Amino acid sequence: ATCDDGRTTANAACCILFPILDDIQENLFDGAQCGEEVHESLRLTFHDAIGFSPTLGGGGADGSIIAFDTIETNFPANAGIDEIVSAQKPFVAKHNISAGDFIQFAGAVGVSNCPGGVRIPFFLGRPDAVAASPDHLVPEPFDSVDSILARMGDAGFSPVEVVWLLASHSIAAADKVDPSIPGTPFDSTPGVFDSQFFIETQLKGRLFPGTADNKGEAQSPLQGEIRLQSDHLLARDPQTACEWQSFVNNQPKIQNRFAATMSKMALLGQDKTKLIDCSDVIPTPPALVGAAHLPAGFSLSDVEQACAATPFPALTA
Ligand code: HEM
Ligand SMILES: [Ca+2]
Ligand SMILES: [Ca+2]
Repeated sequence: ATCDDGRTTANAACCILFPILDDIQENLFDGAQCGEEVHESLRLTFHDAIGFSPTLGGGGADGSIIAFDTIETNFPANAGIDEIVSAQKPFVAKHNISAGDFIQFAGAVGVSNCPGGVRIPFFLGRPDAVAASPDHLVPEPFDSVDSILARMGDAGFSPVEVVWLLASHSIAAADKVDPSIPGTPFDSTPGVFDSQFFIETQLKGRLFPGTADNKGEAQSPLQGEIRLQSDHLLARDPQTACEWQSFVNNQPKIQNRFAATMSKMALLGQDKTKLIDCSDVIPTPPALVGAAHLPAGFSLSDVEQACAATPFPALTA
């Protein structure tokens, strides 16, 4: 189909997305940058979608975190999410897509601005949310591996798929974990969707980048980096460690797994056969240019190798 401005998409119902695309690139993502707003919108896709529990309810990826923000932003795990909820809500009011569609569309458009990134499959037509998420469904950085895996498992994600989704932390920072140092990233390249997160989490903890007593925070291997206790443990746990290491210097696998598992997450609570495929509306991400590396001056002796099956790859630094 050819839309009114002459841009093309496989399914005509998708044409309504193009003015929305233009609006968010300019006015949500500050001229299509891979910065804070993109990172925040990617975090939002998960805090919306993970509100899904067979036994308790919640409609998963349904826009409930905006529609019922009064409720959901009261949950402690949603700390700091109010900012991006407030930024996104006028876009939803202005345009004519559901909040659930908008959150996933904005997260996919956002990721597409990041070098190394992917086009996450995107489906149009989610109905408005009809219920708030139950409380206590969002993993916390101070939860054990067992508890995180059980929560993620309850929502339909195997332990490997939890590792796959956590590629998100390659383009990510913390403001609330240590409020003395807001915007400290999880990896050395928060504007690049790459394997640095999986490399650098495997390093020995050395210091705290701000204060030393924060709940959910592990020692970081670098002054300019923050480490979550959850990432620290998952990189090291027998359940997830070999999969975590499998991503190191393996950008093709990161791309494939992250796109597929993000699509599954975007569709929690939904039925893709009732929706319209609009994946071709997502912009083409830039590619990587620079090779995966240990931080300069670090070596293999700094890595806490946790995969018995396979030695940590030999990377230069
Ligand atoms: C599975 C267990 C997870 C835990 C314990 C966890 C924990 C966290 C924490 C503590 C922060 C920092 C919040 C702050 O202090 O500002 C964060 C940020 C972030 N999270 Fe995760 N997360 C998990 C999974 C995910 C998943 C599955 C996604 C996929 C979309 C994701 C995407 C992000 C992104 C992109 C940020 C950066 C936000 C920003 O820079 O504005 N996380 N997460
Ligand atoms: Ca939801
Ligand atoms: Ca990165």
